Amino acid sequence: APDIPLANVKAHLTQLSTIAANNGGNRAHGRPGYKASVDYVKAKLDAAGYTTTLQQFTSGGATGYNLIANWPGGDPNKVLMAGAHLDSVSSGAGINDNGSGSAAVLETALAVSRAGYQPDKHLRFAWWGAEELGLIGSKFYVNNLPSADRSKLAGYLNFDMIGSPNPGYFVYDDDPVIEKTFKNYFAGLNVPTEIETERSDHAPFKNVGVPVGGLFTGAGYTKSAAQAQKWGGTAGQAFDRCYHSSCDSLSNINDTALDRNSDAAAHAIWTLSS
Ligand SMILES: N[C@@H](Cc1ccccc1)C(=O)O
Ligand SMILES: [Ca+2]
Ligand SMILES: [Zn+2]
Ligand SMILES: [Zn+2]
Repeated sequence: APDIPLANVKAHLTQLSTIAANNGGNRAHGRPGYKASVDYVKAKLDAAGYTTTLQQFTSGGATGYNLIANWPGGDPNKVLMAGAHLDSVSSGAGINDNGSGSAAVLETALAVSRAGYQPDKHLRFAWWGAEELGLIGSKFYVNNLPSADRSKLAGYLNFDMIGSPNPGYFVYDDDPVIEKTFKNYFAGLNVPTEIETERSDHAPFKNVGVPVGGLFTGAGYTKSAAQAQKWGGTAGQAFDRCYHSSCDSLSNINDTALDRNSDAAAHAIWTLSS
């Protein structure tokens, strides 16, 4: 797999930050900053060669959207998916929650085209709407995917909050093959990981039997003395002191965590697709 350029990931975050500022300060469901975020991401994918779909739904009397991007080619009976919710709460720009995951997934999709990659399994990426309303967008996708298509899914990988300022490195403990793939990449960096325990878009896929996995750097919980010894940072302070706040801005990101988790995402996607 290729190394994902950290500066490219940060540049997508800067574009989302400007979008929030030009649309009343947020990127929330039912507000213009969310559809403006969808338009930015979709334009990059269309230019790279992806076949995109805008999936519309209604929640709370307002129109919502999920963006689906399919890379032409691959075995139609074995599909590998990766995703991230693209909405924020209405209090701020939601840069770590969840511009971080949205940006790592987009840059991985652009890296596939730049490398001229032809995976054995068909690749499909997704950016979810209305996750903050209770996983509304991802539930709409699973509820409307015919069972013949559900059986063709080899796995779903989720990235929701991967750039926390006082980070922990958590790996979901779900499907064994997916978990081992993420854990092995971190072992190669000599960075220890812990099981994710501290409610995201992988839930509706997991509940219908699709194998799932993912990465997380922590939210409102407090980092312990032992976690600070293995990862650095500040014991006694939250992993993210700006969770769901107006301060979840461009300054609310730890560059090392964003870089490692973006690189790990690309490693897992290459490994599990060929
Ligand atoms: N899904 C939560 C954050 C979270 C991510 C991953 C695991 C648990 C929680 C949110 O949108 O705030
Ligand atoms: Ca990198
Ligand atoms: Zn989130
Ligand atoms: Zn959230």
